[PDB]
Amino acid sequence: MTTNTIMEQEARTAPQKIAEQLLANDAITESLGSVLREFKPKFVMIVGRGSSDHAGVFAKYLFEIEASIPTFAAAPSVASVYGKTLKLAGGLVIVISQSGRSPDILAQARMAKNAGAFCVALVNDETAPIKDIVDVVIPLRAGEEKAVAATKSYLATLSALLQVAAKWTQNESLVEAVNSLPQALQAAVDAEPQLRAGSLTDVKNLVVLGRGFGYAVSKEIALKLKEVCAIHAEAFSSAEFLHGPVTLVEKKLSILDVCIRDESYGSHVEQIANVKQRGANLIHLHQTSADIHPRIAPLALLQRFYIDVAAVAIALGINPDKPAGLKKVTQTL
Amino acid sequence: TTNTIMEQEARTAPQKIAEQLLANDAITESLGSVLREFKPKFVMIVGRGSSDHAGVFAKYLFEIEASIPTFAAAPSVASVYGKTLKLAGGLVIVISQSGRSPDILAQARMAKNAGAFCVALVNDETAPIKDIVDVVIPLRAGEEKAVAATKSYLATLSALLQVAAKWTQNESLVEAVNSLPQALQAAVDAEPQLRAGSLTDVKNLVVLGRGFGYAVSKEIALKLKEVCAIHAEAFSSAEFLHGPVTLVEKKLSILDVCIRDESYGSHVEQIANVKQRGANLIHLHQTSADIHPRIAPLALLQRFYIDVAAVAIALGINPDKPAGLKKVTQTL
Ligand SMILES: N[C@@H](CO)[C@@H](O)[C@H](O)[C@H](O)COP(=O)(O)O
Ligand SMILES: N[C@@H](CO)[C@@H](O)[C@H](O)[C@H](O)COP(=O)(O)O
Ligand SMILES: N[C@@H](CO)[C@@H](O)[C@H](O)[C@H](O)COP(=O)(O)O
Ligand SMILES: N[C@@H](CO)[C@@H](O)[C@H](O)[C@H](O)COP(=O)(O)O
Ligand SMILES: [Mg+2]
Ligand SMILES: [Mg+2]
Repeated sequence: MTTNTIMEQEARTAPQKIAEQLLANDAITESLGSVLREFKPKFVMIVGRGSSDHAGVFAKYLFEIEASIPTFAAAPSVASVYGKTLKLAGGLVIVISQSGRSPDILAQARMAKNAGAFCVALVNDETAPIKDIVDVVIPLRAGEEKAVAATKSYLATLSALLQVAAKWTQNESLVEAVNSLPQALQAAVDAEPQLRAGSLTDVKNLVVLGRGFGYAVSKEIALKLKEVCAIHAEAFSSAEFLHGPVTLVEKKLSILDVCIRDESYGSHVEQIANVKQRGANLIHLHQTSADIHPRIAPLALLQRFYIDVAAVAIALGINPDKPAGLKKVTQTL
Repeated sequence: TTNTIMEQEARTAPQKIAEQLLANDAITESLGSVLREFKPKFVMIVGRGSSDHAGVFAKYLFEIEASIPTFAAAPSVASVYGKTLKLAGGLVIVISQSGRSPDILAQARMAKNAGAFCVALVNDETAPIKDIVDVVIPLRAGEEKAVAATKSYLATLSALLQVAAKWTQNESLVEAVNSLPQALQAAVDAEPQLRAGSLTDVKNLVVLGRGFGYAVSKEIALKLKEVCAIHAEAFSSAEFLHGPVTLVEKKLSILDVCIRDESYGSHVEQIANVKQRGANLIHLHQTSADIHPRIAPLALLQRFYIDVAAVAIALGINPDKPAGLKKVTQTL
């Protein structure tokens, strides 16, 4: 252990907290799976903000590939600004929020409920008012997240999503992934650090490249780089990065590679090799063990990153548990 | 007033779109009736680059005017993971200027096999996409020779607006579409809004917008990277306060996309907040305050394309052939 930050401490508790969540939520997720197999959602909409939006992106890849059901993030403004009600009959809406207090999220949830959608909430604060809007609540059980930059609550969200998907689809491979998840996270905590501040010193802008599930995690990494290091980081698809943004490479760009060993490995590696040939300076992040389930590695890579980024934060003089001008509960419309 | 191909193409947009809307009236009328019969449960937009940002615009357009959930597809599910989805009863719109990238043809194929209704907004009418989808809506922008798209993006948004007008039959959208050419020409004739001096020595900036303004902010950020080599990133003014605002405690350059629609009040309040937190702001307003609110973003973008070609040339970048970029990019 290096920094004395609340963030690192919370990150290191994530594996046990996730184990406890899967135990406590096995029954509720079994029942949600049985409800969903009968209901047959036409689509899945994800309401979030912050790291809960990035979690929504992960859920998109998860449910499209494992459940074959189109999944997307909602745009709060349609409800909260334009006062519009969408046609959501027969759709599944999942509200994601550690705090469950933001007005625009609560407005979207309420509108979705009024539209006849089935509404599921992944919440960490059981006392949040979201519980009075949604149909079923799945508690994240991460306990209170005191640092401003989320760690344990994000991992708890992805595990809840994975567990819901495992129970719903009953794909035994996904079931195996969720069952192995606590051990893969613990292994990730115990591995050697992967990211160090020295690689980032004098870097004010960055591009994070990933593919598929790796892209979903990349969105969260760029946020933490912005949130706790004041580095303008941006997440891209390694496929979509070559449709315009690669010109930034020619201006000496610093790219962080989220290499996840799932079925998008060969394409991602080939795209990264192309970008390398185009002259970029690459920092490679990877899952900590090559003996992890392809669906669980995204989370293993994130565990290591959260611990190592707390130290990069402290090294750059930023306090990751109280970043400048930020709050744990952020409220917008 | 540079002699770049980008600027020449950008300045033809009002006339090209005027011809397009008339030429596409019959096909969009029929598509409208078909969609009113079909009753799509959702809309899925397949694109990459400026065709994705156009997809974001389509999301706001169809959700607010048609109450139908709209979202961008993830190509990789089909192309990299080889997975298919259940799209029976859904509308799929493939948007692509070239219509040739393998990742979008793969997604289009999978969507068609899943029973989705497939519409293509394409500029090359001799492109593979026409052999997959159920209907092609020609963008009619003419040949786009510069690498950074201008007329073809506005033509995409005009086609989307016309399709929405025909489907919903909302009298307001009909008035907006009829007024579109005049608003684009007015935007071209207006005073420049973005000047190179504001960008000198700026390597990274954030474009903040809300609703339709956000959809256009994504395109603006893309053009700033592709054409000024500036690491620009677009955010919702609501979503910026959930993390990235820490970047404002460092001196950070923010481009304000200010649309006068239902979003105006909240967005302005967010822009004022970031200003108080010390950001350095460059304001991009609509060029006329009597333009229809649903076509205001196109007028602002129209002005931006002309201004940004000159910013590029002033920044020493050739906007017609950016460093290491082709007009047709294929990634799978
Ligand atoms: N604290 C930030 C994450 O590190 C922030 O982006 C946060 O996730 C956002 O405000 C959403 O919070 P919620 O999940 O409690 O709704
Ligand atoms: N889908 C995300 C972008 O990739 C998200 O930031 C999105 O822009 C946001 O949901 C928009 O919210 P708004 O409509 O309330 O601005
Ligand atoms: N929705 C967009 C991001 O805001 C889009 O660029 C997206 O990231 C892309 O379509 C993902 O492509 P992939 O599934 O092939 O990685
Ligand atoms: N030409 C670029 C935009 O100016 C690029 O981002 C482009 O939009 C992308 O490669 C997709 O091309 P398409 O629209 O022809 O499919
Ligand atoms: Mg495309
Ligand atoms: Mg927005």
